[PDB]
This record gives sequence, structure tokens and C-alpha cells, in this order.
Amino acid sequence: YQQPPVPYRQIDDCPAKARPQHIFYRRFLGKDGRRDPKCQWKFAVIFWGNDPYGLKKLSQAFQFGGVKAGPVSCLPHPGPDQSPITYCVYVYCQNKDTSKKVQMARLAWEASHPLAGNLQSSIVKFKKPLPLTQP
Amino acid sequence: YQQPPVPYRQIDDCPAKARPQHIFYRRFLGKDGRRDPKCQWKFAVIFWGNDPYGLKKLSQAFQFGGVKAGPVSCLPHPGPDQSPITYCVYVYCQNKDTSKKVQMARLAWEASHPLAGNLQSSIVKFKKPLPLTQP
Repeated sequence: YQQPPVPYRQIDDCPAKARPQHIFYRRFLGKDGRRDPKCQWKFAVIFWGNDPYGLKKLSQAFQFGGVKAGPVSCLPHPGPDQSPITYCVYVYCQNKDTSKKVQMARLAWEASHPLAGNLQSSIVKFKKPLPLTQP
Repeated sequence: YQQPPVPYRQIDDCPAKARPQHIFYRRFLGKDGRRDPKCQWKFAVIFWGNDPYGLKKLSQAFQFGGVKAGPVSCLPHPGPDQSPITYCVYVYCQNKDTSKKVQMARLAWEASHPLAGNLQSSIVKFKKPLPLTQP
């Protein structure tokens, strides 16, 4: 089955290809990327595109205390036929502003590296808290 | 990578073990299973549990015009540690009404069948419409 990406004890645990991306997000998020055990996770941001690789790097690029990305999934076919697959990644955040910043984070990364694909993203709000909290 | 669930042009295509659940939702949702162009898909429902099995059936149980479930995926690890895996499936809908009816469609099945466990669920809202409609 599908397994979520591993947590990082040290920054060297991050896959080499996504290492420049994980660092940038870190510095950018800063204390916002830190976990705030007050906050319940009702929010996320869904990145989707045609390229599964750039989304894979993004999945392993955001891994933090307050910002966590799920593995690489896909959206079901729009019509009766099989459309070209649109892969998607859910990055779960702790609030409305954090998710906005995670959206800005990837947008900033895309401005730094035009060779990286320019993705699509939408803010997500869950009505119920997701069990991303550590006991 | 992961693959989106293959659409069904007919009832038989649903996996043998998951057949009764699919037919249940088809009658239960009814007119709500219709595909309405007027409403873009801003909504969804995420079911989650430890059992990847019950999520598989559900993922292939909801496939309709106005109801599309994605592939079986998972939530990120709660802490820096490694935790027992919590799987999840996003059932996408074009409105708050259909999605809220999808949620109780599962509960109606759960109360009917003691074998299928009780899955925690949350209503999902996206601000930007997802590309779930014909080109």
C-alpha cells in the first residue's frame, strides 16, 4: 500500500533532490513552521499538477512540526474516459495564515527556479480536526 | 506513482468485494449522484482510519457523476517519531449538499453492516475549484 514520507530527525534525512527546497521553506516559515500544540489541524493546501516528480519533491520538501505534506496522490478522472493524470499533494497546516504562507512558500520557490514547474494550489479547510497531533 | 481509480461505465466494473457498497450509494445518493455543471467542485469528504481495507472498498464504492473518490492515501506522521499508519480517502463533491449526504451515506452503511468499522470523516472545502469536470 501507500506509506507517508518519513519524518526528519536531522536535515540530512531529507532526500537530496528536495534538500534545497526543504531548507528554503524552513527559513521562510521560521517560527510559523514550528508546531503550536494549541492549534488543531483544520487546514491544508492542495498542490496539483501534471508532473508527479515536482510534487514528490514538494511532498518531502515540506516536512516540519507545524507543516506536514502527505504522499503523492491523484485526482480521479473528470469524465467517463481517462484524462491525463493530475497528481496532487496535500500539505496539512495548523491554521488559516499558515496555509496561506505555505502557499506563498511554494510560489516563492517557483520564482527562484523557473525551471521548476509552476503548480496549482488551493487552501483547504476541514470542519473536523485531523489526528496529526502527537500524544 | 499512484493511479486514480478507473471509472466505471457500468455496475459490474466495481471490485467484487466492494460491489454491495457501491450499489448502496447509487440508490442512497440517487439524484445527488448526478453530474451538475452549474456547481464547480469546491467540496469533498475525507474518511480516515487505520484499516486500509475498508478505505479501499469505499474509494471504489463512491464513483459517480457528482461523486468521485480518489485513490487510497494516508495522513502524515503525527510526531518526529514513527507512528501506526492512518490511511485516508478523499471523496470529492460539487457542493456542500451532496458532500454532506455522502457522509451520512457511509453512516447508513456502517449501521447496516457491523463488519465494516466506523470511519471518522470530515467535510472538506476548497476555495479554488478543482479540475474534476470535462475539459
